[PDB]
Amino acid sequence: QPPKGVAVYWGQNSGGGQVRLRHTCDRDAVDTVILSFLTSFPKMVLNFSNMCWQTFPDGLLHCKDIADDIKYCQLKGKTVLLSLGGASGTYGFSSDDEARQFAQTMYDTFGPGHTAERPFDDAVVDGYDFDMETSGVGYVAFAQELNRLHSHMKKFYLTAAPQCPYPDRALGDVLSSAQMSAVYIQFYNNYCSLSGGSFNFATDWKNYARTVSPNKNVLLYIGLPGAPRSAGLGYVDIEQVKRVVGKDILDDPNFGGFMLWDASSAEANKDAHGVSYDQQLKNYMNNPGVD
Repeated sequence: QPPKGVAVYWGQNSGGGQVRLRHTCDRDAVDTVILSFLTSFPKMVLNFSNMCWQTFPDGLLHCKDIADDIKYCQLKGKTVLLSLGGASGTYGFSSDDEARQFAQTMYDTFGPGHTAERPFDDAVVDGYDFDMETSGVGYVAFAQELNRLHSHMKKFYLTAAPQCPYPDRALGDVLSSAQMSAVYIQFYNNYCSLSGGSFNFATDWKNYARTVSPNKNVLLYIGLPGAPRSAGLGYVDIEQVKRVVGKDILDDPNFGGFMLWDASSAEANKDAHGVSYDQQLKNYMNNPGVD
């Protein structure tokens, strides 16, 4: 469902010099931007790091500049998702019922519905990304209800960002039980990075897409660190990416492209030609070369 190419997270400022969302959507290297994050739910807390400090009277972030940049990104043909969780998230449901209600909350707060306090006002995100790194109750009920509620929009995407070890303990049930538009696999901070010697995109995850995923058209993205500073381990130079991501992968029907943690990080990390890491990857996908 989503555009193949390069997907970047934005909001948490891995680089250090993160600027407005609009700047990222001006880059031809980028096709999908993922707002990081709704760090808590169903008691909602937003956190965009250095980019939104105003609130509504109840403490919820009110992000006028991001709202404008969402509309602007969409106008530039980019897909904009909102991501839930993150490693520093505090989140969980007490039941499937609580999970189903909160889907409605999401429809009304961030989606096409209405409510008094919308952090992005009239801007409407194209979809949600599950980035819970811990196991919890009601994830499958949550995913399904979001799909049902949002199934009348023109473009709606439900994605998740499991880590590379298969099965993913946090999100495996969602991944096996719900219709996923795309999966941004984190090949970092674990043994199955691109550098470790145990890269598992073409084994476990390809198997996932072919025999497990409810949605047979699911796009799998290779999630990479944007810079050495964006993970404990897993960062690879483009030469290393090329060695391990060959024609077999690049030409797979279920290969979506590359995810990056994150935009600020990928942009600042430049090669000797002054080309940024997101662009290197894009250039690679467009003109793989031969080997």
